[PDB]
Amino acid sequence: SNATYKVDGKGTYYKAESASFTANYDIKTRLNGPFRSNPQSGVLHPGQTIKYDTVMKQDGHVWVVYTGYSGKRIYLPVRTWDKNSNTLGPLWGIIN
Ligand SMILES: O=C(O)c1ccccc1O
Ligand SMILES: O=C(O)c1ccccc1O
Ligand SMILES: O=C(O)c1ccccc1O
Repeated sequence: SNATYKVDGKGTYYKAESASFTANYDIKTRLNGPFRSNPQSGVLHPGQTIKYDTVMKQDGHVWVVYTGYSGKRIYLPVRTWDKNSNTLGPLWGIIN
């Protein structure tokens, strides 16, 4: 599975890909990596748009990654992902 991704030492699938994501929900964002157990960076509120540069699959979700003003990397989950089937849930916002 995930032939177009590489894999890191934590088993996270990742790939460089750039677009914009506009949230349709309040979505909690994370520091350090694509795990809901990680520290919370904050939240995207509906209608807020970020420009991402990396896509990851980990911890039951597809995530997109961007850089905050300070240079901290911020991990935003955008839909569910089942590792054993590669099935994806509906997107939590709009990609354009
Ligand atoms: O689904 C994709 O994104 C894809 C990309 C490259 C080659 C085969 C693929 O299915
Ligand atoms: O931001 C949320 O409430 C959330 C909900 C489901 C899964 C991951 C999440 O960050
Ligand atoms: O499945 C993907 O390749 C993908 C990439 C970016 C955002 C959401 C996604 O499902």
